[PDB]
Amino acid sequence: IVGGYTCAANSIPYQVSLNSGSHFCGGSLINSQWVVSAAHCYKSRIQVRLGEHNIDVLEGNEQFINAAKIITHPNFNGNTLDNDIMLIKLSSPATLNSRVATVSLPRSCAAAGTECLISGWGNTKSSGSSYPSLLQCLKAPVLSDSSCKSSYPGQITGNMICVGFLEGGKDSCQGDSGGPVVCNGQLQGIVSWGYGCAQKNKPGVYTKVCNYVNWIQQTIAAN
Ligand SMILES: *[B]1(O[C]C2=[C][C]=C(C([N])=[N+])[C]=[C]2)O[C][C]O1
Ligand SMILES: [Ca+2]
Repeated sequence: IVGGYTCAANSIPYQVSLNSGSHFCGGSLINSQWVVSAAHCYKSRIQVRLGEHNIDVLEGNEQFINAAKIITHPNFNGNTLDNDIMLIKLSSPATLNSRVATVSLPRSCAAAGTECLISGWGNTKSSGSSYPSLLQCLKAPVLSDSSCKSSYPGQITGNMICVGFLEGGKDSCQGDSGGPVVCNGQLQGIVSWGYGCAQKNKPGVYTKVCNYVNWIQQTIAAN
């Protein structure tokens, strides 16, 4: 997260880290057994780390639960990042408390201008790299599908939303991929792609979660 602030510890209780020896993507807890993330974050072994703030220090809220099942969207395109969504079933249910909670799935798509909260342990610099220990947060509005298309001509499917600041300086970045964008208490985005990070006219592009409610609830019911 570039141009953010450090979240209050555990104020984002649905944020997970996906760990493959180290943090490589984010994800969101949507059921005691299920995390949603981006299909481009797929690996055959993932340990899910819940209740993190400092991913470099054990603070005693952490639950480390390996993935039992990892299901990419059947139509995920590795090239255009269309349908950039996957589900991860945990090998045991996460205990839900104040520090580990679910986030609702959307009941409608969000309007342009809706304030959202974006989080992760991705890079914090627009120039070079600094990967933080502490979970970063960013308040950011949903952008118009028109404004998102003008930023990226012919690259935005209907399964994509822009969220951010056309001016630059405030965006997610590499290592936030797969993590949440939550607006009015609903998971509306998954950190997907962008041309660099926090550049002028290149806002973050996010998978549009309100297109996928049927697919998610089906995969859960079947597995
Ligand atoms: B991600 O990184 C991809 C990424 C995430 C966010 C932006 C952005 N908002 N400008 C750009 C690229 O995927 C694999 C590792 O983290
Ligand atoms: Ca920790």
